[PDB]
Amino acid sequence: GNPLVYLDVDANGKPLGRVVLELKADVVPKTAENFRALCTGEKGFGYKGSTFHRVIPSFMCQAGDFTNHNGTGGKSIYGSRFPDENFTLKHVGPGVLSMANAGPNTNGSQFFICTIKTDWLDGKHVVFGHVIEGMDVVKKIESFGSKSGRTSKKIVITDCGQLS
Ligand SMILES: O=C(CN1C(=O)[C@@H]2[C@H]3CC[C@H](C3)[C@@H]2C1=O)NCc1ccc2c(c1)[C@H]1C[C@@H](N2)[C@H](O)CO1
Repeated sequence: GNPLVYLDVDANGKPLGRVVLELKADVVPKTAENFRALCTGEKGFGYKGSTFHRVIPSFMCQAGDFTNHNGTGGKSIYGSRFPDENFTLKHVGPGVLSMANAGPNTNGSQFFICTIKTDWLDGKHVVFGHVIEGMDVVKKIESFGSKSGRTSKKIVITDCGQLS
């Protein structure tokens, strides 16, 4: 089966709730495994204690830069970057979970959750899962962003892990 993982997210130290994500290991096993392991922290690094550093309302919420905390960093469980696995899954609507990148074959740990259909990203960003529950929490995160992407409170992944 596919992994279920979770992110517990706070704003300025106040809890927003839990986002539960299905990782599509049946379609993108390498990409799913990277995210899963970064949620559990089992490689010695991962998302716990890192931030949503760019949040654009009516677009997406971006996170995963646990090295630089500014959109320049992050790393994968495999190394500093890994190839685009495939583009089979598309950016079909709110709740799509997809890899940030710096061009072709530059996946690390940064990711985004869509708050709209972002189909102009199809074929360019690897989609590897979706929100199962806690879309309301994603909307709370979205409310602390701005058109520039700069957040108005510090949005932190206080805890994360695997449910199954
Ligand atoms: O944030 C972006 C660009 N970017 C956007 O501007 C749009 C926004 C709307 C949907 C998403 C977010 C989309 C997006 O990806 N690039 C930063 C980045 C991402 C991954 C990696 C790196 C840097 C580092 C480390 C590691 N991985 C590799 O070693 C490469 O260098």
